[PDB]
Amino acid sequence: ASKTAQQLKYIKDSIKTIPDYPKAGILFRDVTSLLENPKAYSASIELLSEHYSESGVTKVVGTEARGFLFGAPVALALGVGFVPVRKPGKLPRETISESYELEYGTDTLEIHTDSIQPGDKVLVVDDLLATGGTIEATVKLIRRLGGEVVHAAFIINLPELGGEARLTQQGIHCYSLVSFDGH
Amino acid sequence: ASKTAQQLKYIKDSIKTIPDYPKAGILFRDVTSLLENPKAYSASIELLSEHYSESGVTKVVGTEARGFLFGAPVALALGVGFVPVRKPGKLPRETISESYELEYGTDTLEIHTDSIQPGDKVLVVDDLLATGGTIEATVKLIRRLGGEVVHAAFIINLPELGGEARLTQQGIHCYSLVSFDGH
Ligand SMILES: Nc1ncnc2[nH]cnc12
Ligand SMILES: Nc1ncnc2[nH]cnc12
Ligand SMILES: [Cl-]
Ligand SMILES: [Cl-]
Ligand code: NA
Ligand code: NA
Repeated sequence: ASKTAQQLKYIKDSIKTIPDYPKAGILFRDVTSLLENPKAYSASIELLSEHYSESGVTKVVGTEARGFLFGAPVALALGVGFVPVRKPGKLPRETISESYELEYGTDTLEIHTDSIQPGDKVLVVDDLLATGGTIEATVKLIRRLGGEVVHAAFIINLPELGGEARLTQQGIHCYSLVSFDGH
Repeated sequence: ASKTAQQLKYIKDSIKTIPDYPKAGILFRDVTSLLENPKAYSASIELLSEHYSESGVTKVVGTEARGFLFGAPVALALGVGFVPVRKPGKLPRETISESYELEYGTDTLEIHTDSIQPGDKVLVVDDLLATGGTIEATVKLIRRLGGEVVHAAFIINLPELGGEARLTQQGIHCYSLVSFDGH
């Protein structure tokens, strides 16, 4: 139908699936094929930017590193500043930190304290919503700095992994371009 | 005067300097302040993409992570695929690897074998040119797969660290928007 419905279809199709990776039974959805498809990649940025055009967002936050690939072009499209959330020890200015759980341990994300401030309306962008661990931690970073965050946006959602449910149940309206079944 | 010369000034002024980081005597050029200035960030992409508009580039490569922030918007501008180079174990499809020296040991970078083919013309994009080590590695990955690479682009050049000369001997023409003295 619309330019949006054709684009959403082309996007989903451009994302290749890798069977039995990283373990038997998992159908991996590989966003790197979308990155090397210029029509799919430009489309994705376009749709994300358009969806938030009237939202009054003042900053975009993306986590290292695939969050950078989608968050930063949306920031550039919206004409707002981009704020990276990073693995620990990479950011040079004063930071705060939050932990999150991995399958096999815990790790931390940091943000520059000078980069968010009261007033800010912040969109979080990432590639893929799975368990939502890193977004939960990002949300905390932002709120400690007085930022408002009620939107997170993704290229791919895996609803069966529960990220959406748990972010929703925490004030965050998730928007995702495409969604897949499975873990 | 030209749109170009005024933007360069602006971009150079948007980049914060942090004294004695990461240790005494170093003046750190923090590109994160440029990411959060939408005029500067947008101008930086515009200048990089305009410079290669007639280069016939078919692929843009950027190394994780700060790399992504400049290569991927350049890829999007040029309408060509973005190919990431990553630390080991992140990329899901078949890869090759190149090891390079750090101050306190060695690390490696990987690329998807499927993402570069003989006859591709590859532009490498990074934030800051210091010693040139990761770029030389990145170049070797691209050339092992048949790719042509004769251009590398940067926001910041630190000429005192020898990166540009090193790359010039590897047959790479370096373009950098701004330059800073110091190590
Ligand atoms: N199926 C899947 N594809 C890509 N990333 C994932 N992370 C968790 N499950 C995944
Ligand atoms: N002065 C400096 N600023 C930023 N990155 C660097 N890498 C090496 N020297 C640097
Ligand atoms: Cl990542
Ligand atoms: Cl980095
Ligand atoms: Na602040
Ligand atoms: Na190949």
